[PDB]
Amino acid sequence: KPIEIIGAPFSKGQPRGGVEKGPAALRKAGLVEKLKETEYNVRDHGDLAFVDVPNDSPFQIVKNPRSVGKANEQLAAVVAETQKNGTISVVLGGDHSMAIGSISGHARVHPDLCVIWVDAHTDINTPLTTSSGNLHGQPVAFLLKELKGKFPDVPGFSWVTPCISAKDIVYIGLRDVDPGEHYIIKTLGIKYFSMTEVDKLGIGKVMEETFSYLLGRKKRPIHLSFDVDGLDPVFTPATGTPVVGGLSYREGLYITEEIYKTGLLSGLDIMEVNPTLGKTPEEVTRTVNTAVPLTLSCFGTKR
Amino acid sequence: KPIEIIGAPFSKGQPRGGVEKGPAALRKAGLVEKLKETEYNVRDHGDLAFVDVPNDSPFQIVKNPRSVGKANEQLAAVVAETQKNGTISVVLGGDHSMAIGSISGHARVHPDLCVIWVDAHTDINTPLTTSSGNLHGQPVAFLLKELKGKFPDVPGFSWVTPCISAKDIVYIGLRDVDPGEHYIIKTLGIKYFSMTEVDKLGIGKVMEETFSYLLGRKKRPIHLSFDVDGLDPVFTPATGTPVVGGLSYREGLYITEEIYKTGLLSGLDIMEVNPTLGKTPEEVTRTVNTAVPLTLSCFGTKR
Amino acid sequence: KPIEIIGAPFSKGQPRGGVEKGPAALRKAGLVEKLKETEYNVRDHGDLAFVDVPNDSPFQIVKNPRSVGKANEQLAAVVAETQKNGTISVVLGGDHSMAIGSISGHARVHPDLCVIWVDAHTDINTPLTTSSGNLHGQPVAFLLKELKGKFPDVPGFSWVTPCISAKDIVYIGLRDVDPGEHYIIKTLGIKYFSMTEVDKLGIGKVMEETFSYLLGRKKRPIHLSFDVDGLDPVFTPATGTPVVGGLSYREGLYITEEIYKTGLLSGLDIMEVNPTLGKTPEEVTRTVNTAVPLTLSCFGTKR
Ligand SMILES: [Mn+2]
Ligand SMILES: [Mn+2]
Ligand SMILES: [Mn+2]
Repeated sequence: KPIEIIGAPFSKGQPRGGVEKGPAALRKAGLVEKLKETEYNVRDHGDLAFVDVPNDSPFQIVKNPRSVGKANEQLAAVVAETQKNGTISVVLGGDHSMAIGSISGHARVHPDLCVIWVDAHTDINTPLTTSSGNLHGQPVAFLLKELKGKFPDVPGFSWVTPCISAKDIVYIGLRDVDPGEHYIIKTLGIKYFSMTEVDKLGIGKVMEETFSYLLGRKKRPIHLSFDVDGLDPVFTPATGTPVVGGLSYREGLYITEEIYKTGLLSGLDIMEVNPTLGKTPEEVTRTVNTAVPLTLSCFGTKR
Repeated sequence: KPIEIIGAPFSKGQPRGGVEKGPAALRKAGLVEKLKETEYNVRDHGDLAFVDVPNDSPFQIVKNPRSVGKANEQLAAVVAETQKNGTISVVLGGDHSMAIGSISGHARVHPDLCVIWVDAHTDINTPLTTSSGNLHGQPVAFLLKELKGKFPDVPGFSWVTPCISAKDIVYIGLRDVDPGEHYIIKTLGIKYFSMTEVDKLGIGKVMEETFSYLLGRKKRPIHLSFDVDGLDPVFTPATGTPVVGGLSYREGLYITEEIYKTGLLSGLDIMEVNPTLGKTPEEVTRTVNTAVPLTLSCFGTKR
Repeated sequence: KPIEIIGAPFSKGQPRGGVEKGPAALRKAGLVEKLKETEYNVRDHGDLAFVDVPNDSPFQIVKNPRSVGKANEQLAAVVAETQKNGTISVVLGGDHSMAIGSISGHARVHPDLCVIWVDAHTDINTPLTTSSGNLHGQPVAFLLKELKGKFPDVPGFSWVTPCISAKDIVYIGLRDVDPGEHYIIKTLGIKYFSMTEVDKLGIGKVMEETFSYLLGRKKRPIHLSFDVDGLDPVFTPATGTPVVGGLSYREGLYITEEIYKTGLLSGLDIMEVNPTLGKTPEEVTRTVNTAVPLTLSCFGTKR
């Protein structure tokens, strides 16, 4: 019933900067201030202070493992708290590597949850199949019981227990998948609706279906990791990796009002806002601005 | 069968200027000239000359009541004429306050009409619940039998007879509603399709449904008040109050070709074009240009 | 199974320049290079060298007949070859006048094909009803058994045998049709889905239906002439004739992945890219870039 707002600023998951400024960007935008005005009660944990291991030299083809891993663990036990104390966590990131912390954190208390992952990418590459060492595209890989020990144990991710299986995760908005990831998602059986599916049925059904899949068997807590990169860049241009032809501002909101409407959202992530990849303020004012109504939409705001 | 084109230039409904230049903007664009070339016969009444009461000091929390009211009455009896003489009125406004004149005018002759209101706002705030004194957001409030004497009689709106009930009005494109208005529309039972509905079913059904609602019982004259502000600002940026994520240029047209296709459009309003709120000509050339094909689309132009 | 890539650079079909640079634009973009990486085998015929007849003085109201006609014939017998040798032709144009060559060429070998024409225009004006002499808008007129000798024989188009009837052609994305063309398409019975149809049912059904029309009776080779002008100009702005409110980048792709998916695409045209009508590189980088994924989408690339 009450929202705790965590700030998990972090760039280490990928090679560009400013991503750790994403949380301050949205707070300056008046997020918490505009959140207070819902039927919900808002507490503000502030931004975590990430422990940076000196020379945590890249492991195999994966950069910054010890700095990211330590960095998630802190997040994990901060989220497992808020949850325990009966509140809904909202993590303002940060790379999408923060999902490993956010979900392990959410899953310790609520271990029956499902994860509806609105991103343009699967973000599911094992430290093996990774092309770009960047862990920010391996989150799901790390949190899937079905892929355990399918990529040599990354150093500092040992605290990590394979949270979730392929049957409790759905992807919406996919349009830029790496072969290997397709090999995984397709061969692992992971349900999903990429841009084409959305095109053939429109979010109306897309949503009607992710629910008849996930909440079908039983109603359970919902964890939603919104990667701001899966909206169309015309909307959220200030991201690190923008692919064209995504969801629209109208579509993003329709996702949030529906998940809101179920009454089971116990966890949300507003990952990827990079206030320094936006040529011009307007572009930035546009990303931040649309990032925020998705948050608010998940908490009551209708049209 | 013949269209009379009235010009009802007016800003008094809201606090910004240039709105009264909207009609000249569309005529300069070649509206009447491009209208002549349809199967229809075009007469051009020219622009009305609005009587401005000296010091019609704001009534309670509502500015310019005596100047707006007088200003509508003239419109009313001009529209009730054209109608009487068997023609279809097209009012180029002007604030959306001109709907009070336009409909009372249309409803005296055709009292069975329905009103399909394509706007981003309900524009239904009683002189009571109004935040912004601006009457341009109280039109519907004034023309609804179901709300009579639910807001103290505004001075100069006495000539106004509660034209229409909650059952003969539909809203399409809503996305920026004030609480009070929601209280009214939701508690009054007013059918409508806000952006989310459009998202869940797409204009195809939206339209299929407003017709199965309104023209269901009997076929009756249709009055359509298109508020240019309910298209997406990417299209009609030169407006006074633009909310994001509205209908699209394709959607606007689909509304007009369908209403056209029914063969019952006896009245239309192209309200809100403000040629001075458009940073740059292009923005203005864009609003005017898209305002005009909506007019033409309602009169025969297909694709 | 193998794709031959022909380059048919040509401007003569219309009065603007740079259109003949369209093929080099897409090759520079890495088309052939990005095509090699599909399950398909890519040969590269290079760009044809078009014979330019000295003073082939305009015939009646139609400019450049002898230069365009000669120019197609060469294309025709180049395409009828590739086909014969069991390969799929891809013509990088060039005006849309190159369809006359491309189809006569495709139809000599595969005479049972159908043509799904994704353009914003019908491009079906007889040398009679033509307003703009420009042949680039008369292609279909020339290749239709049902219109034979319905426009005096243009000089140099005698080699042309009325390939295809009104029952083996469908149009998708229409939104800018000339009266005469409407007279033809509507009176000839030519099936089609203009923007409104797409609006009422969405490409999902549009496609589901062109297939239940064309491939209904029997499965047959598919020739697809994608006119880059029928996407929305926000996407492919660098064209000669852009009308607003077309298909979207998501929609274009949905066409290509479906046609791909049938397994009968034996011929494709990526017509109209003009690298000199794009104010700014970005606009050009945008047209070329989206032109290319449509090509690739037709050859395996999914999302
Ligand atoms: Mn992503
Ligand atoms: Mn409005
Ligand atoms: Mn075209």
